[PDB]
Amino acid sequence: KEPCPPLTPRALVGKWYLRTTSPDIFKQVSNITEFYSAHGNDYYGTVTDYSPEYGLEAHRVNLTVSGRTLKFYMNDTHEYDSKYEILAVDKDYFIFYGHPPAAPSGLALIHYRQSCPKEDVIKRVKKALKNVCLDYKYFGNDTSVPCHYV
Ligand SMILES: *[C@@H]1O[C@H](CO)[C@@H](O)[C@H](O)[C@H]1NC(C)=O
Ligand SMILES: *[C@@H]1O[C@H](CO)[C@@H](O)[C@H](O)[C@H]1NC(C)=O
Ligand SMILES: *[C@@H]1O[C@H](CO)[C@@H](O)[C@H](O)[C@H]1NC(C)=O
Repeated sequence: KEPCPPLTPRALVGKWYLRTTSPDIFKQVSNITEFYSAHGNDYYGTVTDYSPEYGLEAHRVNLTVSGRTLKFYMNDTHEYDSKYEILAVDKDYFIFYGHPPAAPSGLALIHYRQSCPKEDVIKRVKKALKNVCLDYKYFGNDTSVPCHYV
């Protein structure tokens, strides 16, 4: 579903885990960690992930930021290369939406500071998604990350 959209400098600086998407991408990919550095108003970074075909891998990335849109470019796989709009941004999480080749009709992505986001964060994420006409129950999550015992 297309949202109804509503970025300070340096807000994506740091380590993030991409644990939730709509539609779900986590049958094709897992364990996505990102590290972003700020370069004035842009970012350059590393993503690491597990791939069924490549195993544990890394990508160099550039975020070229232009108001509320940005263009994500990766070095060696172009399937997630797109303009992304920021839907929500917080201390603990950020949400963006784009239309890469992997998901031409729309891909929403939630990145979190924590590896296993708790109820404190998940309640904010849900309210955030409702303010932009999306709904958390249509998101899939990274069920290969162990976040609970048994
Ligand atoms: C998951 O990602 C981290 C890198 O953030 C890595 O250290 C670890 O090996 C990975 N686990 C699996 C099972 O891929
Ligand atoms: C893309 O960039 C990363 C990080 O610098 C590098 O480790 C990775 O292997 C590159 N991919 C290829 C196919 O060269
Ligand atoms: C996946 O979802 C459930 C709740 O929907 C949560 O308890 C679990 O930790 C989540 N996995 C993540 C975010 O890694």
